[PDB]
Amino acid sequence: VTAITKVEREAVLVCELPSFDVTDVEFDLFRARESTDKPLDVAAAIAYRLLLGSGLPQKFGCSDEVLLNFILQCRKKYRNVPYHNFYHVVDVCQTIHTFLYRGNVYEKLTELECFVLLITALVHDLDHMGLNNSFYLKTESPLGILSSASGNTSVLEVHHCNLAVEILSDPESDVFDGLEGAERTLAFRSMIDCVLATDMAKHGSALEAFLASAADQSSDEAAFHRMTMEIILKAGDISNVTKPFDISRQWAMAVTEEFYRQGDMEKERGVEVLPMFDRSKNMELAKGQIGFIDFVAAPFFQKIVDACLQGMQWTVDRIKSNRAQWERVLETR
Ligand SMILES: COc1ccc(C2=NN(C(C)C)C(=O)[C@@H]3CC=CC[C@H]23)cc1-c1ccc(C(=O)NCC(N)=O)cc1
Ligand SMILES: [Mg+2]
Ligand SMILES: [Zn+2]
Repeated sequence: VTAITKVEREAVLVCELPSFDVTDVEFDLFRARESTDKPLDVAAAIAYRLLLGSGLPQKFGCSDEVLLNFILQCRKKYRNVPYHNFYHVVDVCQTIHTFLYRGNVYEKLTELECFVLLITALVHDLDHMGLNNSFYLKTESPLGILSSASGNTSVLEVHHCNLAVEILSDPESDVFDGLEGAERTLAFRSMIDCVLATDMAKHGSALEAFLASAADQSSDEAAFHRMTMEIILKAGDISNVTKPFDISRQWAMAVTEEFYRQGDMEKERGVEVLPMFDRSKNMELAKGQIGFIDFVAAPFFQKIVDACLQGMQWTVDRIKSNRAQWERVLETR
């Protein structure tokens, strides 16, 4: 794990993001990427500013330099894939910032927890190859075999956690080095728990757990906190449909392409290709986005908002508005 150079730090620090408010729910990462010929540095700068602007690293003894090293170490481990790249995790970081601070979810968590969530966003898809857990298992790839053998089906999530722990073990990039005892432990545990909860195989049960805790005035507090963290990283991870329509559409395109490439590699390898992943089948984003909205994102956001996260109402409003817009694309086709 090579250390970060002063030269690499400078390339981030020079980016100024004129005309961008990284704290805004309408912030546009795609327009930020286009704004320079160095989209990676700009994305790094966005994460840096989000973290410093929270006031949180300072409070837990994370210097400016260690924070930036950490960001750049994370960045080196994302690949050039259409969706699960560095821009996605910067997007999730930014989105989480909005849920905490514009949606007032910060009130439900300690400052450490807020800090951990922003950091965890940047590690939560480390080294993704554009292939989902299912691909590794169906193809009996080495990682799939290892996951089956060890009893943990969350092939990618365990891999992400491993690389996170790797980055944090170097003090130069240990954003948690200012912590000790129970706090350091809670930081690592909560980071790891959150990443493991982003496996969509566990979606229904994570949601049901959170909701049951939020309705229970005698829920154990520590447990409620943990679940709140998990639900917020999950929320960022499926937040593409809570964004302004053109931003939501660009995300859907990126993910769709990545799914299609997975289906291409499955074909070639003679394994089962699901309809969603199959180029030869679809010809329509609209129906896909509406289906994802109806079956996954709208019930999720409505339920967490109603249970507990009142300040995030806008998410439910934008889903509804985006869905109506996709219905217009159908109605006029
Ligand atoms: C912006 O849209 C999405 C946003 C997120 C996802 C995800 N969906 N899933 C599903 C298994 C639930 C993942 O696990 C991904 C990894 C972890 C978190 C959520 C991600 C999928 C879509 C999505 C992709 C394709 C379709 C679809 O039906 N497209 C087919 C087509 N139109 O060609 C629908 C939703
Ligand atoms: Mg993931
Ligand atoms: Zn993700």
